[PDB]
Amino acid sequence: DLSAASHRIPLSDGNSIPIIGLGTYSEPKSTPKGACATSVKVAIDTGYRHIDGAYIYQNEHEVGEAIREKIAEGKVRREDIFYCGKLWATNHVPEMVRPTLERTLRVLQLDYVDLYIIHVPMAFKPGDEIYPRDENGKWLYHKSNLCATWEAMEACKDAGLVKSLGVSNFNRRQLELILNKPGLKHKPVSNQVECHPYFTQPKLLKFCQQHDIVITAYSPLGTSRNPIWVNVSSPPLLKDALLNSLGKRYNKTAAQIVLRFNIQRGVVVIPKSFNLERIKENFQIFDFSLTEEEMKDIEALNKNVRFVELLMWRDHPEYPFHDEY
Ligand SMILES: NC(=O)c1ccc[n+]([C@@H]2O[C@H](COP(=O)([O-])OP(=O)(O)OC[C@H]3O[C@@H](n4cnc5c(N)ncnc54)[C@H](OP(=O)(O)O)[C@@H]3O)[C@@H](O)[C@H]2O)c1
Ligand SMILES: C[C@]12CC[C@H](O)C[C@@H]1CC[C@@H]1[C@@H]2CC[C@]2(C)[C@@H](O)CC[C@@H]12
Ligand SMILES: [Cl-]
Repeated sequence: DLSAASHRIPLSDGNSIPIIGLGTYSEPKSTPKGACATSVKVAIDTGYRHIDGAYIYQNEHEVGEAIREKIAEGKVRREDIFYCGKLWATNHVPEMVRPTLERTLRVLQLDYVDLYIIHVPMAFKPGDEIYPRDENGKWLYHKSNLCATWEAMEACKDAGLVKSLGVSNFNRRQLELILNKPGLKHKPVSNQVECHPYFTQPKLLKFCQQHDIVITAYSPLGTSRNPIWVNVSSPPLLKDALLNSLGKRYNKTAAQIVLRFNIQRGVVVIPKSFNLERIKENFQIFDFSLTEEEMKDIEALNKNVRFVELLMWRDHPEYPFHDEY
């Protein structure tokens, strides 16, 4: 049911999401200006119709540049492209939600985004700093009020500024807070969380499926393994014996096997590459399918261990990763 030309899956609000997208986080210091724009253009040329971004990635203007250029030349219509943006922790104050989205729209120079999600359930102190800490290094936590933040998100959809609403890094409890909200108008259609063969999110996926919430797998290739923020204790995902062995069987790379695995089970994948060859490689996942025994074997690689633990925030009242799921 999935092809290179047609691979959108339904969202609960009547919209749909391309099952693969291009991730666009890249370390600002070691990334050349323009690398993002070029990559988004190459991805669109390749067949990608979903781009995942965020204002705090510092390159949203490049994403917009690329999308607008492809629209202007007639490669795609605006309706053909799915862009997901994110509301950061320092912008959870309800009154800040719409102005924050409007900033992203102005940066993209677009009229709406397709998906706008709460980036993390944790709120930080509002201000000109993305990661607010005092001189002692104490993370300055703001008293999160997720339902009130969600209400402001809902107003953005009502205004037509965003087609679909979702969340990211939310656990079952936090999803329930929203789903059980008094006078809920728009349920979350998507939860973006780390997902791949070493962390297949069995319980969270089951829960989301029961509530018609689609999981988007961030870091679907196991991350860039930057130790400065990534847990590099586990061996590199793409070096796995089974994944590489299966790769040989299908003449595909471990990366391609890993992406096929998640999309085959209805999980959206947003691998990031700013490399011409790898952008194309990651998209070539519609010309084969894994056997049910292969899916089981891959799903059995499940470590129930995370590459992205964000331990520095483990004591925040809204830290998502203390609960089971
Ligand atoms: N919501 C959240 O909290 C959250 C958290 C993390 C990420 N995200 C989103 O998810 C996107 C992807 O996650 P991610 O960037 O952290 O990690 P990832 O997509 O799992 O892996 C990215 C790394 O893999 C490399 N790579 C890409 N394709 C490859 C291939 N075929 N073979 C070998 N290496 C390959 C990339 O380098 P090259 O670019 O040089 O190819 C990069 O170093 C992010 O960009 C961001 O959009 C969201
Ligand atoms: C922005 C990222 C990555 C993309 C993802 O969408 C969200 C995370 C949150 C934690 C960031 C990390 C990037 C690297 C940071 C800034 C480290 O220097 C300290 C905390 C990390
Ligand atoms: Cl933001």
